[PDB]
Amino acid sequence: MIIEGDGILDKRSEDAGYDLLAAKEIHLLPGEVKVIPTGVKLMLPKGYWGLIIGKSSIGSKGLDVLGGVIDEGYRGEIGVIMINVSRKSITLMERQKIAQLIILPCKHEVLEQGK
Amino acid sequence: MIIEGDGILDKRSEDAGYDLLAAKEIHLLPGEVKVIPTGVKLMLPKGYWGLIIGKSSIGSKGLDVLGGVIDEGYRGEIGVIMINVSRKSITLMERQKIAQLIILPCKHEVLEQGKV
Amino acid sequence: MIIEGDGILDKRSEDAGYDLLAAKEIHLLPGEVKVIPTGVKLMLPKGYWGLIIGKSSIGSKGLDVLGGVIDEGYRGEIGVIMINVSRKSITLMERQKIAQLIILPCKHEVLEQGKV
Ligand SMILES: O=c1ccn([C@H]2CC(O)[C@@H](COP(=O)(O)OP(=O)(O)OP(=O)(O)O)O2)c(=O)[nH]1
Ligand SMILES: O=c1ccn([C@H]2CC(O)[C@@H](COP(=O)(O)OP(=O)(O)OP(=O)(O)O)O2)c(=O)[nH]1
Repeated sequence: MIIEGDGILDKRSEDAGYDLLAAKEIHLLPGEVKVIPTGVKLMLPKGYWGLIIGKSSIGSKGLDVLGGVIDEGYRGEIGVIMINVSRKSITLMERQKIAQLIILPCKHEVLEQGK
Repeated sequence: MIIEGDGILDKRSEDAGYDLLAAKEIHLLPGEVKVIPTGVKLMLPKGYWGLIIGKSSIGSKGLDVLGGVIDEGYRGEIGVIMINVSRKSITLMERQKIAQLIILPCKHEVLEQGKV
Repeated sequence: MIIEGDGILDKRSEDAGYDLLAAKEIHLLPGEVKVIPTGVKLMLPKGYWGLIIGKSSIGSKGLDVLGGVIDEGYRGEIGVIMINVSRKSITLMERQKIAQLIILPCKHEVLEQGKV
């Protein structure tokens, strides 16, 4: 798969997703929502989409990653929407692992107004 | 796919899911959970289920979608289980986009007890 | 597929996923995140992975069910991670339905630096 940036890591065959990395250091206040930049651009194979889903490691810190859909056509850089549901401030360091990207098949069917 | 209603917009070949519009106005308080009607019913093809995932514009506001699994065997009105995990109350408007539905493939297996 | 435990129930061919039950009774103090044990091990068919999607009703009950990805190679016990987002202690009881597990396809490729 074609990519652009160093904010994503290869994965073993047994692994379902690629690790996404924070492009820069981030500080999330309590309850704050932030779109964290990864510095990566993707060229997803034709017929697939990328699912952004959290990693148990940062989830265990009171950080909820809000499910992200990466479209096949999307050509900008990937961003991870994250919320600090905890009651204190949290810091994500540069290049720290923050989420995963999973490539799933996509089915395109036109819509019909039947019954 | 056969659909009924107008709370779901068609999509492009480069798109992953079909947007889902709020059938009515919704006001969620901080930490409140409400199911949001879409007024859309549909027939999922054979061998596929429908996954409801939020759109980045609502996600970026602290709204998250809970249990968005639409079963192959389900013909009722689709409803979006939205929770406001932000620190303040937000209002979603009528016909405002609220989530996406991505048709994914079903994988049926029989569960067999055994050593793993 | 091969399972080892009691925390999982078979499904209808029209059902997208298998229900997960709470292994033991769990106390979640306010603002506490806890890996809810299920007591089941899996042997996911080759090429697939397991998607854990929280059960709507327990997200209303003041709990948030985090990142649920079971890798093809994972041979341990399945746990469901959750955070207590309310002002009171919430006790999850044994054999309580806490989530769903859906087997989905997985694409594997080498990452190549190019231009998009
Ligand atoms: O977690 C996410 C979600 C989205 N994106 C990007 C990539 C992608 O496919 C594109 C479009 O997201 P989308 O169209 O859902 O969100 P929107 O802001 O609600 O869009 P609009 O009304 O134009 O559909 O946004 C991310 O990087 N991360
Ligand atoms: O809801 C979940 C999420 C993960 N797991 C397990 C099973 C599985 O495939 C393995 C790995 O989780 P993961 O690798 O995401 O978390 P991490 O702690 O951040 O790991 P690392 O960077 O080493 O991968 O963790 C569960 O049982 N339930």
